[PDB]
Amino acid sequence: GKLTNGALEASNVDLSKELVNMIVAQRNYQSNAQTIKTQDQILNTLVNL
Amino acid sequence: GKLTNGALEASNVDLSKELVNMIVAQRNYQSNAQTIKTQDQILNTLVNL
Repeated sequence: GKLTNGALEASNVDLSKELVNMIVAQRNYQSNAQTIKTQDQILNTLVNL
Repeated sequence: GKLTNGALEASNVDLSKELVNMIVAQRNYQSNAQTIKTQDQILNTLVNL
């Protein structure tokens, strides 16, 4: 492509998309943590027998 | 072209057209300001979710 003098190419990250993806990633992370918690409790109740 | 002595070539700006163009540019600038305000209030919704 051609070079444009006197100008700079800014970044291409969209902040709204990033925030929404952060929300979704937080939700997935919390779900996985809940799975870990469930397995830990299962091991605990198996041990307490 | 010919040169005329004892005279000066004045400016070629028309004040009425300049004032009307200033009015139009003012309105365009304010419209862009409203666009900026819209984007500002948009990111606010996400930042406060």
